[PDB]
Amino acid sequence: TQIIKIDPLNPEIDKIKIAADVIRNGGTVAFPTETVYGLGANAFDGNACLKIFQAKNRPVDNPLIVHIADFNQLFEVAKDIPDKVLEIAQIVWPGPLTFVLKKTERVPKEVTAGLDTVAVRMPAHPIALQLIRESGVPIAAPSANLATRPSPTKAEDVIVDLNGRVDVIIDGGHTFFGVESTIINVTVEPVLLRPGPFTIEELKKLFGEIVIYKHYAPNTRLLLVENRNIFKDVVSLLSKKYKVALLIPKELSKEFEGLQQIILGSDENLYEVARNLFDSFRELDKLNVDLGIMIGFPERGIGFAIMNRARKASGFSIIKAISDVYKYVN
Ligand SMILES: Nc1ncnc2c1ncn2[C@@H]1O[C@H](COP(=O)(O)O)[C@@H](O)[C@H]1O
Ligand SMILES: [Mg+2]
Repeated sequence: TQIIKIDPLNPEIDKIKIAADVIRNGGTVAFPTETVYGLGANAFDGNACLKIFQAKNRPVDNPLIVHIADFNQLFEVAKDIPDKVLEIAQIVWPGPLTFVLKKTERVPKEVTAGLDTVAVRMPAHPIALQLIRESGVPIAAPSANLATRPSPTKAEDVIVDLNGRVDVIIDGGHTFFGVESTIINVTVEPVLLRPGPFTIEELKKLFGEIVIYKHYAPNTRLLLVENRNIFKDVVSLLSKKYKVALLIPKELSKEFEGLQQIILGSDENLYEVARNLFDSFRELDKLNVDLGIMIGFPERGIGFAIMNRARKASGFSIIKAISDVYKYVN
C-alpha cells in the first residue's frame, strides 16, 4: 500500500493525481472526508468496487455511498430526482448529507447491493472533492474500517486497519466531524435513515414532513448512562466489582479521578465529542478493563448523531434508572 501524505486544506494536486490514477485503473484508495475516512473505487467499475468489500470483509449486501464532485455526475448515477430535491441538493452540497435516490443503469450491483436505489453525497473536504475531480468518475465508498472496528477518523486508524489490503491510503489528518453523514431517503414521501452532522433541526426546515443483529465495536462491554443524575452512583456501584473505564467530558474528570478515563471532549462543544467518539471506542478495547461506562449527551444538533452511534456501540445497554444496571451486569 502506498501511503501518501496530503494537506487536507490545500491538497497538492500532483499527489492527488497519483491516487486518482489508481482509481481510474480500478484500484482502491482510502481518503479523508468531513465525516469519516472512506475506502473508494470507481463507482462505475463493479469489479473494482468488490475490492472494497474484500479489503473490509464487508457483507456483500451492505451498499456503498457514491461520492460526486459536481452535479453533472449526480445525473450519471441518479435519475427521476424531484425538483425540490435538486433545488435543496444545490444548497447543501458539498456537505455531510446523503440522499437515497433512484439509480441509473450505470450503477453496478456491487454499489447498490442490487437495490433499485443509490445513496449519493458530495463530500465537503478538499482532498475528497479533488480526488473525485481528478479521477473523472464518481467514487463509491463506505467507511474505511475493517468490518468489526469503529469508523476511522484519522490516518492511523486506516493504516492499522487496511495497510496491505488496499492500493493507496491518503494520510490527510483527522476528519472534521467524526461521525458519518446524515442519510435521508427521498424516493418515498422523506425518511431519516441515519442522523449525522447535518442536523435534524436543519433538515426539518427543508423537509418539514420528514419522518424520524450486527455487532458494533467496541468488543468490550459498554454501558450508556443517559440519565446524568445517576452517573456517579452507577460508577460507584460498578467500579466496586469491576475494573472500569469512563467515557466522559472533561468537565467530569475531577469527579472520578483515580479511575480509568477516556476524555471525549467538552460539554460546551459537542462537535469535539463527535470528533473523538469512534477513537474513544478503539481506546476502550486497547485498555484492559471489564467494561466501559459512557455518560449521555444532549440530543441537540450533532448530539443526536453522537447518541445514535453510542446506543449502537453499547449494544443498546441504556441506563435511565440505576436499577437498569441489573440488566447488563452482575
Ligand atoms: N440505497 C440505499 N438505501 C439505504 N441506505 C443505503 C443505501 N445505500 C447505502 N446506504 C447506507 O450507506 C451505508 C454505507 O456507507 P457507510 O455507513 O459510510 O459504511 C450502508 O450501510 C447503508 O446504511
Ligand atoms: Mg461503515
